[PDB]
Amino acid sequence: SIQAEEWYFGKITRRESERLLLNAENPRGTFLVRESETTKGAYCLSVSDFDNAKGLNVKHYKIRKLDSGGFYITSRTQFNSLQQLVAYYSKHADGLCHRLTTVCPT
Ligand SMILES: *C(=O)c1cc(C[C@H](NC(C)=O)C(=O)N[C@H]2CCCCN(Cc3ccc(-c4ccccc4)cc3)C2=O)ccc1OP(=O)(O)O
Repeated sequence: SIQAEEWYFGKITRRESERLLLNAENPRGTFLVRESETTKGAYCLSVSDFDNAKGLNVKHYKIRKLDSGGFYITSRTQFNSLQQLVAYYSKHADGLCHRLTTVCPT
């Protein structure tokens, strides 16, 4: 159950995800998964990042879920569950601004 996941914030807004992620104490990769405001059946993986050009900032990636069961950000790299996807991206940055590190604090 995704709702059982501590990183699953469910129905929170994009502005709220940014308010929570834009905390100076959050290292790069602080993240949360929420429902997308625009795409029904898709979620957003909101991630914090930091660099000297943009300072602390947030990126939002769309996570799709197929009826065929896979979950993915890029269709070329799919997972049997949202949990597996989070685990994979916690170990590989790939196209993300940073690999997922810890759950965002409220
Ligand atoms: C959630 O569904 C959500 C997310 C988005 C996508 C956002 N849009 C906005 C308005 O911020 C977006 O454009 N994000 C960027 C993130 C940075 C990288 C550029 N990009 C395309 C891209 C390229 C490569 C990969 C990738 C990742 C891992 C491995 C391989 C490749 C991912 C993404 C983006 O997509 C829009 C809306 C939205 O719902 P809301 O509730 O409105 O926020």
